[PDB]
Amino acid sequence: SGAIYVGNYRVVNRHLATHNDWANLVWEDSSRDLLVSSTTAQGCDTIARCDCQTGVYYCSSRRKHYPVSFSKPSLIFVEASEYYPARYQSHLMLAVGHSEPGDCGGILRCQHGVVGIVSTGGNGLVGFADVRDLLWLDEE
Ligand SMILES: COCC(=O)Nc1c(Cl)cc(C)cc1Oc1cccc(C(N)=O)c1
Ligand SMILES: [Zn+2]
Repeated sequence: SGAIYVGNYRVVNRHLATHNDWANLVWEDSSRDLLVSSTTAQGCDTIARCDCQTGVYYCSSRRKHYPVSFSKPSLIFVEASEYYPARYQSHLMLAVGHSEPGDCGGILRCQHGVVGIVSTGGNGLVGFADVRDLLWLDEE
C-alpha cells in the first residue's frame, strides 16, 4: 500500500483505489495502473521532473529502502495477477530487487523528488509506474 500527495492530488495504484478515490476521480489509466483523485488539503510531495535512472525505493515486505538502478519508462508485458489479466503495462520502469504484491504503492525517489510507485514485480524484479510525465500534478 501507499500514495503520493502533491498539491490537491492523491496518486494511488488503480487496483488499490477506494470508493472515495473513484467518487473524487481526476484521471485514471488501467494500462498504467494509476489513479489520481482530488484532496481537500494540500500535500507536500514534490514530483521529480528529470530522466534519472538511479534512486531508492521502499519495500514493505522487508521494511527496507533499497538503492536501485531502473530502466526508462516503457511498454512491458506483465503476467496475470489477482488484479489484472496478462497484458502490456505502459510507462513502467524495471529494477532488480525484492517485491511482493502488497509492496504496491511504495515510493521510488531520486534527488529531484518522487519518480513513481511500486506497481509490478516478482522473480527478483520490481516494476514502478512512472509519474514524472504527469506535468499537471504541479498545478491547478
Ligand atoms: C503471478 O504474479 C502475481 C503477482 O501478484 N505478482 C506480483 C508481485 Cl510478486 C509483486 C508485485 C509488486 C506485483 C505483482 O503483481 C501485480 C499486483 C498488482 C498489480 C500488478 C500490475 N500493475 O499489473 C501486478
Ligand atoms: Zn531525478
